[PDB]
Amino acid sequence: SMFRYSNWLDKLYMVVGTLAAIIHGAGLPLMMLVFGEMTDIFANAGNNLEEDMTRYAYYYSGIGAGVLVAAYIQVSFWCLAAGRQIHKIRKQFFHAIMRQEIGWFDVHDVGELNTRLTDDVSKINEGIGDKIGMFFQSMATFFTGFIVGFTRGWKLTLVILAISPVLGLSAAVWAKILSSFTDKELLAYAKAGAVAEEVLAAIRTVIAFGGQKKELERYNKNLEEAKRIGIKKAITANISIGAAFLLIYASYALAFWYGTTLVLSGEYSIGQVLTVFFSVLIGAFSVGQASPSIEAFANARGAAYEIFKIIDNKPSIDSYSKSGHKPDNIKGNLEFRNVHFSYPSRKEVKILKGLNLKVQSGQTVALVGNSGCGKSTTVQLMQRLYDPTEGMVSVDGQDIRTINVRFLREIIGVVSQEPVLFATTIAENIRYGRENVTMDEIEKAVKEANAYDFIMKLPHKFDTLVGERGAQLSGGQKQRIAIARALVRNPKILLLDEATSALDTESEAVVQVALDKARKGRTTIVIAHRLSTVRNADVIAGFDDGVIVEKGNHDELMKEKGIYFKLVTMQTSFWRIMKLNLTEWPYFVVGVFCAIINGGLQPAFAIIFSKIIGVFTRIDDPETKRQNSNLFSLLFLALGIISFITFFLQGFTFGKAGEILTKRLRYMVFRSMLRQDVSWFDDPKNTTGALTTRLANDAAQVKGAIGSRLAVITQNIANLGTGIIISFIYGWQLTLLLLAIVPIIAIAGVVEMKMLSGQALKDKKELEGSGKIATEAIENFRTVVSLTQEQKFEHMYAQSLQVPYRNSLRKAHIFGITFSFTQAMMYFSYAGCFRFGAYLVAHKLMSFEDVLLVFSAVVFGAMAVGQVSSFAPDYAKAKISAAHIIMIIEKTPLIDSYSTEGLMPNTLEGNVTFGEVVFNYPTRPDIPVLQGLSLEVKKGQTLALVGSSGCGKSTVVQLLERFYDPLAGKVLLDGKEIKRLNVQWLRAHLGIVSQEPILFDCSIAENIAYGDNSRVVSQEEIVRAAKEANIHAFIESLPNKYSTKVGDKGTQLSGGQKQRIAIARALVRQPHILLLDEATSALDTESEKVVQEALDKAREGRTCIVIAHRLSTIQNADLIVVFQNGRVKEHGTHQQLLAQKGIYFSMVSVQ
Ligand SMILES: COc1ccc(CCN(C)CCC[C@](C#N)(c2ccc(OC)c(OC)c2)C(C)C)cc1OC
Ligand SMILES: Nc1ncnc2c1ncn2[C@@H]1O[C@H](COP(=O)(O)OP(=O)(O)OP(=O)(O)O)[C@@H](O)[C@H]1O
Ligand SMILES: Nc1ncnc2c1ncn2[C@@H]1O[C@H](COP(=O)(O)OP(=O)(O)OP(=O)(O)O)[C@@H](O)[C@H]1O
Ligand SMILES: [Mg+2]
Ligand SMILES: [Mg+2]
Repeated sequence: SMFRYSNWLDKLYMVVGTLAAIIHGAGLPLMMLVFGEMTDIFANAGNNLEEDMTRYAYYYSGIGAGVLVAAYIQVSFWCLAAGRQIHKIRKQFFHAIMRQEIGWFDVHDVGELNTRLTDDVSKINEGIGDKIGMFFQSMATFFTGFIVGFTRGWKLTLVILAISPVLGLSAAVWAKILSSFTDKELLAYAKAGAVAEEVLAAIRTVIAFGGQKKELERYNKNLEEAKRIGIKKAITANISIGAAFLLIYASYALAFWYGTTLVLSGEYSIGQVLTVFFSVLIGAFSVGQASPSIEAFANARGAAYEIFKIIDNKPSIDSYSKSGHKPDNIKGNLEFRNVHFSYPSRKEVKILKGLNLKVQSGQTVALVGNSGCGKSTTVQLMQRLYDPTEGMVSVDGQDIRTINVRFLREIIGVVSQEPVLFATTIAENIRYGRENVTMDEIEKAVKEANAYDFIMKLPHKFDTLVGERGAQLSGGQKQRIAIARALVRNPKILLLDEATSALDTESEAVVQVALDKARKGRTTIVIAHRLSTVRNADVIAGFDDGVIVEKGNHDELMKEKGIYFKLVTMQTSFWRIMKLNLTEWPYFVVGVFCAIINGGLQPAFAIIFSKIIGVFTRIDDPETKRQNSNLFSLLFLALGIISFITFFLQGFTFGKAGEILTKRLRYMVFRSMLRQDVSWFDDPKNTTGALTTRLANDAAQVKGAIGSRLAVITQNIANLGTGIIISFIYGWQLTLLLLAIVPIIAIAGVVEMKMLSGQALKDKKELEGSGKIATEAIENFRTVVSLTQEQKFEHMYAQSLQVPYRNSLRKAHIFGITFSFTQAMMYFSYAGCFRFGAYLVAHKLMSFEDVLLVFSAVVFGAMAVGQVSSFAPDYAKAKISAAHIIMIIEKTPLIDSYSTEGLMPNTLEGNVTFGEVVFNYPTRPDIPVLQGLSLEVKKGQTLALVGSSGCGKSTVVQLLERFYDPLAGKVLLDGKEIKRLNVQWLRAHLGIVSQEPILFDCSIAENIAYGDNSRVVSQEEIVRAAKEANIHAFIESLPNKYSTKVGDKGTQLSGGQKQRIAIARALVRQPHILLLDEATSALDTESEKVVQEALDKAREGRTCIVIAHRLSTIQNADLIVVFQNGRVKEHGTHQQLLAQKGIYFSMVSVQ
């Protein structure tokens, strides 16, 4: 039940604030009783009073000042306590996440963890900021009203109490519905948001395969579900509002039943009865307004329990534990015996079944194994990402548990086969790798990393920008950057995986030699697949089924007739904003008629009540006037019923219009994004997170800017006009004070509601950066844990959140001050109006009834306008967001992907002709990669591409897929211009596989079927693809078969498995022309020959392009082309290339 246990001074401050709120709530019935007594005194006088009026005004002013001071103090204390608690909870959660083990992170989805940390924290802040204080004040006011009624009212008090519970329940329901709107909207739209985020994550592959139809259908279904949920919520809110409105009419009808009882009633005059009724109404309103705190108490308790459970997950392996010891004389020595471990996703499968391995300091040790032999698993185990199920792994003869992952990973840096990076500058990545580099270690790593051409020629050598996940950077460039970053860290246990054997082997000799420069000062384990690299390795160890079989020098392995020998032998405005008229044309007017009706509801009742007040005055008029009072009460009840009906109708119409507009806008935005140039997405402005936030936080802004804005404006204008007309007609002198106080009162009312939406929006805007940092740390938590950078990340997050904490505290203080000022202004205005009415009554300028009616009408109009403005959103920054949205819809891309204009060829001959083709990237158009190269390819021809890293082969392949356009030259397919052909049709027929393909985090079968878009992918196609790629056996070996779930970035499979899956999907796509980038890679080279050779069987009848460092794969190619700085030095048969002493000949000789 209790969740607060820190900052006992904070608890005392909260208690003081609650006491002040209760005092104000109790005083409110005191003000009601004072008003009733003043009314009774005026009625008695009408049947000297200046001194009494002045004394009452002074007492009211003092009471209002005290109430305002107490309310301000309570609000400020509650806001400060809520902010401090939120900050402390966020810090504790960050610390727990940093201390959280790798297993916990693997078990719980990182995206789900971030979503929880955001949503639960926001809900706790919303439900603990002002809800408790408001509930306490409402309860105190209700108790004071009940106490006052018990001693004053007798039968009237009993009737008021009996009628109270229905109105209290209605107000409670209305408050609960109004308070928790985000929980209903964002929760429903979370599915659509996640779908959009997933689509944006692999938009590149989606455009490559043209699978926009499925994404559009899913988005449409999610939008329809969200619209249905919103319509239901709006209907419920309208019903609650109608019930609340009818409650006032019912209460008025019940009160009017007195009649013959006269003002005397039991023992008091009409003033006492009116005061009792007002106190009962105030108590019922407070009870209704105290409900939301209790209603959200359950959600707050659930969020607090979840946060505590996450924080209270103290694991055995703690990064902040002081029980361990930090090793200093860490000599290079590793020993693993009977090492057995199983992944958590598939516990049944045991990749490692024990083995004996020993590595000495300053010794280059390489591991060679079959497909999925456990090389990546062994590297991960060495990095301490997981734990050993059985066996014993020690470093320097000491158990790993002695120094924990803390001292294990913090001293050894490793690079994965496909290292991840951040969309920032290269210098930023270097600094992230090591903060204390001082520009010396970075320079040394750059010199050793052999990365000069890319850094030098490209602009901003130390500030060169890289897209998401280093998309702009080349695969070889990315590998070189990762190697340099690892070297800069100055690690003692180097871990090399797929250094440069990705695209061309020519760079491999340049890279491996560099690795030989510094390979004796510390232990180094590398995963080599080339013959030269394997031979250069000091020691090579053979693994099979997770068991070490061979271990020794290259000569020993060759003479042992082991797996290495077999592998070697095998190798050999309104117009732009009011766009709802298409669907809202026959409904908006229906709402408008309601809005005007609402404008008439506020003043009309103000008059009717006034007509009652005068009827209740002058000794309740004569006996004949009783029928007039009854008629006035009946008219007021009818007007209230009509107003409730009109409000319900207007709310339903507004909700329907808003839902329709939001759905249409979302559909248009999705269509525009799908039919957009690929180059547009490759820019810092089109960030995945920023784009998702803009897309999600658009419906509410547009709705509030158009529909709610118009409704509020119309209602306020109508109310103000009606009030002014009534005051002028029935007011001569008192109208001046009402007009003077109108603007301040209206502003206070507009800023009189909860206004939590603005505070939440400001907090989200401030903490967007902190959330992005947290997401980056969680997604790449493995990299941070490897370098033991948890403390630095936590410090950075705290520093970034500190400013938002101060801004939120200042905003809360400002809001509390504004609320206190509004309350004090209302209290003083009441006394001023009473004094003005008394002064007017003293003279013959106007009667008491007219002045009272004018004052009541003015006050009611101002309060209604303020409440409508505060509750209903109005002009704000949302309009600006609309400018960012509409321009997106109206924007047209350079290439009309959606447009069907395109020549339809009779048949596909699989012929490509490029001549003098020159292309330049959009981000860096001053550094072109092509100088007018040419290439001819015929049907059923196998072409291989080689050359220096980043020579343009990948760029040429991308251009072939119509990803971009050439600055100059000519590109034709089967003697036909590519630009004059369908883009989607051409892409669907192109089997393009990138160096780092993206696999959706879903079932393997679903991912495979997604390759063949616009057609049904039966299980037979998947089986055939697996057989072609030899993946059926692997799928059967793994649990769930094709139903196995895929985690983030394919966490359930290795790089080789992902490459095989991508190849199988491309084959299933039935591509007339196929292209692969870094298809071979390490990927268990021995297994690759099994798959690659199979491709040769399927290569018949189609043109295939393969780029890889291995010479064996290129040998089978019909033609081989070498590109040097975008220029094809030579092209022809393998024998011709071998005869010529070119780049290819030199590479072959080196290998
Ligand atoms: C509708 O019938 C009426 C009932 C009471 C009163 C005035 C009674 N006086 C003691 C002043 C109290 C002001 C009052 C309270 N409590 C109040 C004012 C502003 C508020 O913030 C929006 C509020 O909410 C807590 C309550 C309510 C009557 C509106 C006027 C009325 O006519 C408008
Ligand atoms: N997190 C995981 N959950 C389940 N299975 C996994 C996970 N990581 C890897 N695997 C699978 O377990 C086996 C581990 O193979 P490992 O990656 O260690 O060897 P490898 O020869 O270096 O791999 P590759 O050439 O595919 O990169 C492979 O089948 C891999 O698909
Ligand atoms: N979107 C991009 N914006 C700017 N420069 C880019 C972009 N994509 C690639 N580059 C640059 O173009 C060159 C990439 O060359 P290319 O795409 O032809 O690859 P490659 O030589 O086949 O091999 P790899 O797979 O290693 O990139 C590198 O200079 C890279 O920095
Ligand atoms: Mg591997
Ligand atoms: Mg490439």
